[PDB]
Amino acid sequence: MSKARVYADVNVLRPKEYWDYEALTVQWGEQDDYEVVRKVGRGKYSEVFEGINVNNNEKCIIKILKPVKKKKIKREIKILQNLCGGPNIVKLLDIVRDQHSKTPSLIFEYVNNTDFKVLYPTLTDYDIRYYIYELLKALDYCHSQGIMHRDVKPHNVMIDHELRKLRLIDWGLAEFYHPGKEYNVRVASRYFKGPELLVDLQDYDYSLDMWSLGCMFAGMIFRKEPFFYGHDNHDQLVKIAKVLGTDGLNAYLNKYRIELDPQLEALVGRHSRKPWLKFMNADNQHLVSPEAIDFLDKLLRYDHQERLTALEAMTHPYFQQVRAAENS
Ligand SMILES: c1ccc(Nc2nc(Nc3ccccc3)n3nccc3n2)cc1
Repeated sequence: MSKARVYADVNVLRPKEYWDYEALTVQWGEQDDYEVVRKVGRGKYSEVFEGINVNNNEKCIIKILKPVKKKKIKREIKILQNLCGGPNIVKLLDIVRDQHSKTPSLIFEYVNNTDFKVLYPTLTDYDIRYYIYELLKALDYCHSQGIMHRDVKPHNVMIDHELRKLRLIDWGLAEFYHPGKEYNVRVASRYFKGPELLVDLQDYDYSLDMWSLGCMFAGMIFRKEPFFYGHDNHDQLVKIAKVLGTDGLNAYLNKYRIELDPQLEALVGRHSRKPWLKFMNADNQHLVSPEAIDFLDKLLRYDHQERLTALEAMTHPYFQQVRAAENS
């Protein structure tokens, strides 16, 4: 019977209309107000384009959604409206649809991002602390509003390196947290899927996002994209096991009385825990300081209940200089 250690009662205390996204009655804006300038991104659920608001002539992001259930689209919209205005949360400006096809488009404030594959390698030690801290504000905020992002990964973190601005995007897989609720484990992207999803523990919570963040963080400091490189869901768990060790996994499975699929349990085998320093090399030496390791260690824990909360992560000494600069 797992439950969140923090913000567990957020949706319990708020009006049913706050979290009842299926009751939402979408108020469609004007399709023609926004025009496509250039394609900038794509995914299995949508196509993204840099656009222009014909009225004010300012930039915008046009996320054209691929065919999907009415329920899922109202969910992303409700979540975007509830989070609009929060620290580093992408800002939903409008919602429109194509009359004939009914193809919906979500309009967002613009963010001039820089592909992480090219950006990350140039980030300095301080840049990593700064940006991870900013991403942390976004997670503590959405969690405090009773929402799990469920798809934290580089591609969903827009970074304008010039203006040092950060935005957490694509809430298409986000969901409201309800104590005891059993959620679908088919969320997030494989490399950032936490153990809970890989072993079918359905009653997960905000902590799922912290494992994902931890994967991102580990990839940045160790300069290894992605950190846990698995080919399918089974292999994803195996790559994690060979690092954290199988004792921790077995302890985890016993705590939540979970039985691993015979096949999976066979693939995982048995592995000793590998110290985080064995991943250091001349390419990442200038980033793997002791504070970084202590911090990463507290994020990548099998037991989702053991992981630091977004709020705790922000106070870790690792971010001490980022906080000091902010409070100046
Ligand atoms: C991959 C890339 C972008 C998105 N969506 C996406 N892209 C951007 N900005 C952007 C601009 C230029 C190049 C890349 C991103 N933004 N900016 C705000 C929201 C958003 N969503 C989705 C997947």
